[PDB]
Amino acid sequence: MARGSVSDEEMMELREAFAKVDTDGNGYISFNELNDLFKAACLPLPGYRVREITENLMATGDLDQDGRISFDEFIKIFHGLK
Repeated sequence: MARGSVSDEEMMELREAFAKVDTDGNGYISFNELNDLFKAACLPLPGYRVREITENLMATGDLDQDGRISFDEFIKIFHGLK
């Protein structure tokens, strides 16, 4: 797979933390892991912002693939840009 959004700096940091919480061995983390990863990665967005974006993401049909959250989703969520 090849895709990204966050700048090099973040991409490196965000990825670092994500992996630490991506022990699912599938490549994607879980809801709980996501939120924890956001705060663990020393991100700007608060705690509710993340939990909200997620619960609101699949709220329609974003995580309908299974319910998990791959690094890709996290990034697109951290930047919140098409």
